[PDB]
Amino acid sequence: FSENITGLHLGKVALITGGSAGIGGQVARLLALAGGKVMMVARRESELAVARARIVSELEDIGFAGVERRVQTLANVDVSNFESLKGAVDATLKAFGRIDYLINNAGVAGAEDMVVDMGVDAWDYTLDANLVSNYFLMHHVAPLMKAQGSGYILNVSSYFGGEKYLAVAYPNRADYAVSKAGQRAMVESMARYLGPEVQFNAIAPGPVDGDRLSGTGGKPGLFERRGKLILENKRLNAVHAAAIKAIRRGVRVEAVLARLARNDTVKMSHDTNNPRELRELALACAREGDGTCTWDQYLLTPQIAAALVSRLRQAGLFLDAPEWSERPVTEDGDWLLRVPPEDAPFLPADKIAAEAKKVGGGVLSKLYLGKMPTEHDVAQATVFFLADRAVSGETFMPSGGLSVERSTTERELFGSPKQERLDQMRGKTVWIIGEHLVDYLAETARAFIEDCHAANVVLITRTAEGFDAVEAQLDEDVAQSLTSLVVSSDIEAAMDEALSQWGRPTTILSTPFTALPGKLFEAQDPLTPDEFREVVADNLTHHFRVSRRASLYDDCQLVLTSPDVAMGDKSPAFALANFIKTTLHAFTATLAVENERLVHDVPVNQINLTRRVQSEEPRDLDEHLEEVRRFARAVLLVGAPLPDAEDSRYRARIYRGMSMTV
Amino acid sequence: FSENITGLHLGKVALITGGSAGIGGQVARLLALAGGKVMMVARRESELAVARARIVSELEDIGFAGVERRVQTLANVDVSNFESLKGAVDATLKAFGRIDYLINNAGVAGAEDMVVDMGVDAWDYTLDANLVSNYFLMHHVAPLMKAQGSGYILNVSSYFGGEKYLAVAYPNRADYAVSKAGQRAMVESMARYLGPEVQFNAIAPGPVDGDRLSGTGGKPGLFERRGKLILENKRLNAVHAAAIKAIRRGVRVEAVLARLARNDTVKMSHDTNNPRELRELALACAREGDGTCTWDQYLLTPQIAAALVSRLRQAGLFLDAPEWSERPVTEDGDWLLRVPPEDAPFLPADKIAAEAKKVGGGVLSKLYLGKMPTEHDVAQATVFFLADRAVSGETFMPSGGLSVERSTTERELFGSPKQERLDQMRGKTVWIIGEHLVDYLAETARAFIEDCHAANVVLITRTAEGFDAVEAQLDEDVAQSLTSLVVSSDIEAAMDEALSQWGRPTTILSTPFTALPGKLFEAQDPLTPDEFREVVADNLTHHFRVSRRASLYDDCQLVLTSPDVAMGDKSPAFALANFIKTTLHAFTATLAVENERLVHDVPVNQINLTRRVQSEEPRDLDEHLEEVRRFARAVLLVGAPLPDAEDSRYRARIYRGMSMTV
Repeated sequence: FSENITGLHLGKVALITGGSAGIGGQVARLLALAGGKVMMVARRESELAVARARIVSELEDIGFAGVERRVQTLANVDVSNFESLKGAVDATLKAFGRIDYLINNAGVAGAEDMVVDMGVDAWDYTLDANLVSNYFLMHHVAPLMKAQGSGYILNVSSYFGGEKYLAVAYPNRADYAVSKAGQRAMVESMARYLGPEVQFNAIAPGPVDGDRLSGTGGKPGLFERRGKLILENKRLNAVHAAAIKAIRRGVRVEAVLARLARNDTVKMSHDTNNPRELRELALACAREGDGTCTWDQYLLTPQIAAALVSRLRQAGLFLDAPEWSERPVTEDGDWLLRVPPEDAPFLPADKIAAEAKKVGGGVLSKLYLGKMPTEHDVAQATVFFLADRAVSGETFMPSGGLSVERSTTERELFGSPKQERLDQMRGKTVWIIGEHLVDYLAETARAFIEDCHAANVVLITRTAEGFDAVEAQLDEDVAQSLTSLVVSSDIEAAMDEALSQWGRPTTILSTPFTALPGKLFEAQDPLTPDEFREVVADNLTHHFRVSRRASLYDDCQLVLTSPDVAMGDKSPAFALANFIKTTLHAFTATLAVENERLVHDVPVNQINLTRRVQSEEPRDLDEHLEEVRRFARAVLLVGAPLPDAEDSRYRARIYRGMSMTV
Repeated sequence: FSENITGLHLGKVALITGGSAGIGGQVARLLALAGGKVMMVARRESELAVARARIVSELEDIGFAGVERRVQTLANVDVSNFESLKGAVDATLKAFGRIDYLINNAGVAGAEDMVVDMGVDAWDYTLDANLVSNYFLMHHVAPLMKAQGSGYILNVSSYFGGEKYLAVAYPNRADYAVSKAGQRAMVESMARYLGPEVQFNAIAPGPVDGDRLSGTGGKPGLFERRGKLILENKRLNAVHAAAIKAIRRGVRVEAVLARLARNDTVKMSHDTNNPRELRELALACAREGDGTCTWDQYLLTPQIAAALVSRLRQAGLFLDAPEWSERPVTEDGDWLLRVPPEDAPFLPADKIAAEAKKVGGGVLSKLYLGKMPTEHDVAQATVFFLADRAVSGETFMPSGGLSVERSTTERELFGSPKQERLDQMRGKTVWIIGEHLVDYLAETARAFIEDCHAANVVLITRTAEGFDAVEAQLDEDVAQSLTSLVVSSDIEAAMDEALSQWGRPTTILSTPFTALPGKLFEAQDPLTPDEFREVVADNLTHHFRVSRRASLYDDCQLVLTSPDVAMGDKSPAFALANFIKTTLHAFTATLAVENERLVHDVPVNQINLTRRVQSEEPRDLDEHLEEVRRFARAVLLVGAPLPDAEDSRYRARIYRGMSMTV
């Protein structure tokens, strides 16, 4: 095979990110074997040098001439840094005088935390490395490709990013799932604008057989890694659930934490002045041991203990707690009166191996072709797809026929719920977060106050002016139930301040503060990579930042809103809104599954303000007012306290993680 | 080096149907150049010999040895002759000892008629040639491939068969669209059962640049072909619309036909004897001429006049017409008093050219890559895709980035219409067609009689026993409003009989008479091609046969039902149900568009009795009863008179061509 494809890519120049190892290294190798000139770029100098040297050795043996000039490298390329990526484009052009193929392969695993535990810096890094980087390179290379009359851009996405019209939950990996869904969503929404010259496609492999998956050197394989995190998250969730259940029954949070601080299951199981929830928790923990590990004798490690107090803090459960209300966040790891010894594992390796075999079997059982593709299999597929000249705007699936069955699909709304369900809102508080979507914010505030008899709508805005514009659209009597909170630092601070001032919300509606830009690849005024990074911040990170607090609130429903497009607009804003709708659905689907595992059980649903077909967008005032009314009906449908999940397995499922277009 | 890509297919054996010309011929050529062995099969020896000789010549040139034995042919192989397809499998095994790739390429354009004008024989010819032929070959080759441990089946579908979760209307081509959608739906629902050994994928090109599209000899190009059919259908629809509107005002059908038979635009324009609808039609036709063509002087050719009277007959409009009732169907083309002269064209060559430019321009404007792909471009893409080993269950799109925007996605139902809209059913007649789905037919009859106050539900069944079973589930008071009609010849005659006896229906619900088989590729007891053909007859043709009459009924709503799967079943019935759901959605989408062009304006919607995810199927009695009640609410949602397009453009679109799963 490897010596008999010299004709497939002869003279084509490729820039490949993450080109030192895995799929990227194999794609670099096979493009070179196929006659291509390759600039391989990566962070690690040594891996990259060894990889390129093996490729050049093979090119000699199949009798290419001039083999050193055919495969070039650039190390210390950090895809989270714009200046570093620009160096990769400059190096490709200096070496080869053009770029034919851009292969957006570099990727990080990301935070590997539940949304409620995930830092904003970790989230931002994942989105910067995995998604914004791809747009940065597209911005710089697409004009070069258009000017020469041809090019190909390929995004290396993941099965876990979902597929067109079908989102997929990836619990513990929301940052990763969003970044991968985004790489595909770019292909779906932007390929129109890269044509006619540039083909723009994705690949979406699932798990891939090689050193990284198997584990090499000292390193756990990926299923063993996932399994160990599953158990850590299970212990955190269990300790947290017991603490919350005790606090709901009216045990003081300081009493719960003083009792957890003793960190001794034996003593907690039977000591009668531990609340029932902590006794039940300690008994259950005491049955999970193997005779070597310590998690059967200690409830918590410092790391799980720190994550626990962060969850209690962010739910506002320390507001009235004298000590905990002012303790420095820096000390969240230091409050246990005893810690597991460092000479023994916390977790049992048998339970880790069983979690890993369940992950592994769960994938293997879903493959039509019965075995996971290798890195070489996926790279081979990639190099074959790169030779086609008729495909654009598609995602290829070199996964082994990976088939995860789910019904998390974009729905157009036409329907409603009972007046008895809406009447449960009477006297309650709701939060609406927004700025520019004044008609939608106003009609929703009106529906909650006038139709559902909510006592208080807290309108959280970027500016006083944004508040005034919505208030001006309400009747004076309805406006007396609207409260203003203007963001002064960040949205999480504003949500903490709303919770502190006016209490626990029943419904949180999250809308973007800013309208989408009306540009993308236009030579006169293109969307710059900094402006695209802002689009991601305003339309994806914003909802993550609201979600990570809202998911900690008992009896609250969370509603996320994707962007609108101004009536009569004919710009790429419509493409950008569909890009966000797809990418946010990965978030909504994943968070709906994580939240069902948390004691707070917060439902999350998405409402879309842009339709899939631009000609079906509202085209006159009657249609605009119809959509504004439909939007508020959709918010009530997923925002009002939900009917019984025990009622119906089918209906239970429809109200978690839906994406509904109005 | 330049053109060596043997590593791709060296030694791989392909059987290609329609392998002498177009894409098929270019796939044969490019597989051979990539080191593959090919059996090219087609009807004409002369064409096969030219194609084979050209390939063998190019192989000699680029330096292959033993080239004669690498490219073989078999003539008289026609996808409408299944015995000849089996011979092509035998020939491939005799020549090469094995088969690696089956390329299901051959196909026909089909009837090129609106559903209301299409014969059952023409429909069956298309589905047998384009879809059942592919299953026939899969049935024979899959066991060979499974036994050798590897293989690839590739169905050559069409963009106009749709894509996963998104149906596309293809008006005047419903037979073709269904066949192409079926090729894809087999890939989506059956790849699981061809794995792990066999990869099963499709390609879905749109229009392809070559001799067939351009046209050769004096043979019109495809766009010119389509343009002339558009004019002939426009004339038939306009004459039909005027006749129906005159009949709705109370002009006797006899009188309308006697005026049309004069077939003189200038006379019909001005004469006061003629109803206003015929005057307006005559005036409009008179303004359409070019000074050469005759369609401005004559309303009708014999062919269009035959199609017109067939539409009136099938609507029951001759029931009280003494002459026309009894006229033999043989004489439908003989009733005009004057016919256009043979020496001059009926249609204007210039308006055909304009419709052809409009069709062509429409396609071109939707191509991301700006240029229609050539046969060579599509064949090259196919040969690259066939080298991949990690993809199964997917449709590749080597179309030039063809993107037809539509919102025809499968939707899971949750919502309701106002009681006021259900109340318009009071006193009306509903037809329910079915046999095996007793619980669903019973709840639906009860919902129409008890909840909507329908006067009469005509239950059209295969047997008296099937009627008795539904009647047994109803309260005696409800059953008083249920009428039996047992099919004695065909469903179209049962519909004519029900219309004649009990009058025009407001709602027609079409359910299949037979349950799906519980088998597919199992070595012990596979689904035979003949049994697969009966699945197609029972679950696709059955609905076509109902639809071709229902679509001619004023103020009637049509509802098509896709198959259920018995609770607790674990067979391939579930795969067959999802295959039908996808394939019937192509019919539902296309018929919804055609029917809006007809004067009768009959809405059509689809309801699915099987979910996409097998774990989400009803598991117990409570879930079964919940689904039965939800099915009847879905039938009412799309079966009761819809609210005006004028009331809401968005709502009007939802309620036409939908696929709703309960």
